[PDB]
Parts: sequence; C-alpha cells; structure tokens
Amino acid sequence: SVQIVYKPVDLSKVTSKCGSLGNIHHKPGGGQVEVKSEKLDFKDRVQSKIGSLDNITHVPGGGNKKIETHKLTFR
Amino acid sequence: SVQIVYKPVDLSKVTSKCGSLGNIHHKPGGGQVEVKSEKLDFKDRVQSKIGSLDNITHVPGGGNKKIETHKLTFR
Amino acid sequence: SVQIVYKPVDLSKVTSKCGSLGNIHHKPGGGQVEVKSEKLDFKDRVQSKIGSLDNITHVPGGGNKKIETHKLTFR
Amino acid sequence: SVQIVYKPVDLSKVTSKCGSLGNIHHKPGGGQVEVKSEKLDFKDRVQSKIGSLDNITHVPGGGNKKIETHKLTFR
Amino acid sequence: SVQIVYKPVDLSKVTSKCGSLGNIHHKPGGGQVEVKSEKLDFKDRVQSKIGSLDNITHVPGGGNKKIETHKLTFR
Amino acid sequence: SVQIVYKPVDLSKVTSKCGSLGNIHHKPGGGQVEVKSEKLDFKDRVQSKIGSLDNITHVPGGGNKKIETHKLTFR
Repeated sequence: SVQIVYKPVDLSKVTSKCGSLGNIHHKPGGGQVEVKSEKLDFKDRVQSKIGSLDNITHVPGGGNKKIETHKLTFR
Repeated sequence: SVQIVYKPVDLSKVTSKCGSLGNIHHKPGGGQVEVKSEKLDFKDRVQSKIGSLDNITHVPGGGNKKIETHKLTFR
Repeated sequence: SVQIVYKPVDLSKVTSKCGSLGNIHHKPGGGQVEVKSEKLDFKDRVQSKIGSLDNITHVPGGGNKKIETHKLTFR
Repeated sequence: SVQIVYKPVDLSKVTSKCGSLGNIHHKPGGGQVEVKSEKLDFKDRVQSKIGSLDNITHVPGGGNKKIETHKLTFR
Repeated sequence: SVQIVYKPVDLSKVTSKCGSLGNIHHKPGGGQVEVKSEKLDFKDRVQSKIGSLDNITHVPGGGNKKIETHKLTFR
Repeated sequence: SVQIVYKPVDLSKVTSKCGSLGNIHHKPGGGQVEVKSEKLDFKDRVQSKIGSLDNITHVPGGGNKKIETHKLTFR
C-alpha cells in the first residue's frame, strides 16, 4: 500500500517599502543620425531599423515577484 | 508498504525598506552618429540597427524575488 | 516498510534597509560615431549594430533574491 | 551750472539649472512630549507653545534673488 | 561748472548648474521629551517652547543671490 | 571746472557646476530629554526652550552670491 501526503505550508512574505520613487529621466537618441547609402545590391531579405526604437522606462512601485512550482509525479 | 510524508514549512521573509529612491538620469546616445555607406554588395540577409535602441531604465520600489520549486517524483 | 518524513523548516530572512538611493547618471555613447564603408562584398548573413544599444540602468529599492529548491526523488 | 547724468546699464543674469529636485523628507516632532505641571503660580503674562510648531519645508525650483537699489540724492 | 557722468556697466553672470538635487532627510526631535514642573513661582513674564519648533528644510534649485547698490550723493 | 566720469565695467562670472547633490541626513535631537524642576522662584522674565528648535537643513543647488556696492559721493 502506497500512501503519499503532500502538505507543504507557505507563510512567506515578499515585501517592499519605498518612501518616494521619482525624478527618472530616460533620454535615448538625442544625437543626430545620418545614413547615406549609395549603390547597394541586396539579393536576400533586408531588415533595417534607424532612429530610436524599443527604448523602455519601467518604473514599478513594487515589482516584487514570487514564483512557486509544485509537482507531484507518480508512475 | 511505502509511506511518504512531504511537509516542508516556509515562514521566510524577503523584505526591503527604502527611505527615498530617485534622481535617476539615463541619457544614452547623446553623441552624433554618421553612417556613410557606398558601393556595398550583400548576397545574404542583412540586419541593421542605427541610433539609440533597447535602452532600459528599470527602477522598482522593491524588486525582491522569491523562487521556490517543490518536486516529489515517485517511480 | 519504507517510511520517509520530509519536514524542512525555513524561518529565514533576506532583508535590506537603505536610507536613500539616488543621483544615478548613466550616459553611454556621448562620443561621435562615423562608419564609412566602401567596396565591401558579403556572401553570407550580416548583422550590424551601430550607435547606443542595449544599455541598462537597473536601480531596485531592494533587489533581494531567495532561490529555494526542494526535491524528494524515490525509485 | 550743475549737470548730472545717471545712466547705469545692467545686462546681468541670475540663472539656475536643476536636472531634478526631489525626495525631501521633513519629519519634525516624531518624539513623544509630556508636560506635567503642578502648583505653579504666575503673576504676569504667560506664553506657552507645546508640540510641533512653525516647521517649514521650503523647496523652490529656483529661489534666485536679485536686489538692486538706485539712489540719486541732490541737496 | 560741475559735470558728473555716472555710467557703470554690468554684464555680470551668477549661474549654477546642478545635475540632480535630492534625497534630503531632516528629522528633528525624534527623542522623547518630558518636562515635570512642580511648585514654581513666577513674578514676571514667562515664555515657554516645548517640542519641535521652527525647524527649516530649505532646498532651492538655485538659491543664487545678487545684491547691487548704486548711490550718487551730491551736496 | 570739476569733471567726474564714473564708468566701471563688470564682465564678472560667479559660476558653479555640480554633477549631483544629495543623500543629506540631518537628525538633531534623537536623544531623550528630561527636565525635572522643583521649588524654583523667579522674580524677573523667564525664557525657556526645550526640545529640538531652530534646526536648519539648507541645501541650494548653487548658493552663489555676488555683492557689488557703487558709491560716488560729492561735497
């Protein structure tokens, strides 16, 4: 007789206190950009990105993360 | 007779206190950028990124992380 | 008769106190960039990144990390 | 013949640049205050101030000051 | 014949540049205060100040000051 | 014939550059204060200040000062 008891207890705390969060300045691509292209031959696929792209300002008040995985495999 | 008892107890704390968080300046790509391209032959795929791209300012009040994995495998 | 008792107890603390966090300046790529390319032959795949890319300013109030793995394997 | 010419020229500049101003915490009188007074005789004027009074948080973006006095006295 | 020419020229500059100003903590009077007064006789004026009073947090972005006095006295 | 020419020229500069100004902690009067007064006779004026008073946190981005006095006295 196989008897399995899976009783994990979790009283965890993931906490953050922040007095003030601010005055954040993200200024990407203030510089001049000049692309002068002449007599260019392309045989296959071309991907071009010019300028200021995919810039992120991520400012969460908390941004606390808890990942918990529970796995009971029986064969 | 196989008898398995899986009772892990977790009273953990992941904590942060911050008096003040601020005055953050991220200024990427203030410089001038000049790309002068002439008589260039391309046979295969081309990927070009010019300027200020994928710059991140990440400012979480906490940013505390708890990863917990539980695995009970029985064969 | 096989009898397994798995009762780990965790009363751990991962803590940080910070009086003030700030005045952070990240200024990448203030310099001028000039790429002059002439008479270049490419047979295979080309990847080009020019300028200020993938620069990170990561400022968490805490940034405390707890990784806990529990594994009970029975064969 | 008295001939007075009063032509002062003022091309002055009083300037300030501030990237960010913030995260200012003024917490006066966090402590407990207990005044136990017994059998006190007062013949003249009494002024009593108890607690947290006249506390100032003054945070100007500039706060630049120019005082200019011009005085031409003739007797 | 009295001939007075008063032509002062002022091309002065009073300037300040500040990248970031912040994370200022003023915490006066965190301590406990206990005043136990018994059998006190006062004949004249009494002024009493108890606790946390007249505390200043002054944080100007500039706070630049120019005082200029011009005085032409003729007798 | 009295002939006075007062032509002072001022091309002065009072300048300050500051990369970052911050993380300033002023904590006066964290200590306990106990005043136990018994059988005190006062004939004249009394001034009493108990606790945390007149504490200053002065943080100017510049705080540059130019004083200029011009005086032409004629008798």
